[PDB]
Amino acid sequence: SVGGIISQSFFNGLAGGAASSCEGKGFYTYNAFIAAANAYSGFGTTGSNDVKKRELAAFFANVMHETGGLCYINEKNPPINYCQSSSTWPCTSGKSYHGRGPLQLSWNYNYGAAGKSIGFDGLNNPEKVGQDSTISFKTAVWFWMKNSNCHSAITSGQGFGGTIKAINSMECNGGNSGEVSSRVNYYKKICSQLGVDPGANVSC
Repeated sequence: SVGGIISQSFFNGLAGGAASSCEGKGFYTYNAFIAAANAYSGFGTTGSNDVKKRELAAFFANVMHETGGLCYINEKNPPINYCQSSSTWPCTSGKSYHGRGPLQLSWNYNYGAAGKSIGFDGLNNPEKVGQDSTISFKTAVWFWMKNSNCHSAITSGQGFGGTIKAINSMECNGGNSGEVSSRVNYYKKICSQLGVDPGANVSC
């Protein structure tokens, strides 16, 4: 179903712009993406064709923004271990919960919850998000579908700006307009490659 909207060729267009020295290059793959998309029911399969295309475009625009164009697997020079002390999701001594994958999964609590949905030990093997492609993509689709308002925003008329607000609402209202534009620029370009109008509420 999603492979019907996003082809191999469309995906290589997005991936191919990355410099060959990017760690993401050959790690973020169409196979991994399709596997992840199919594992979360409703993802890019909800609504009319324009709605499906806009949800996929919104997903990819966000990802392209956070990986520098499918260039980065790992957060650069993370300043901290992203350990917030917890009884439900205890940090593992020595481990870092810095951003990994297409949507930069961050913090012990998110890795714990992600690993439980997906099938890996998020707390003890957070690095699996940087080493296994299908796992990496599943974290992003999981976050999109189950751990944020991204899916609900884009399927209830809040548009692309509503996905931005679901991910990092501090950017919106002139919080950081450079970051907004960066994400929005990617969205407009993916929309026009898909032949779909970007719709309303594009920005925030």
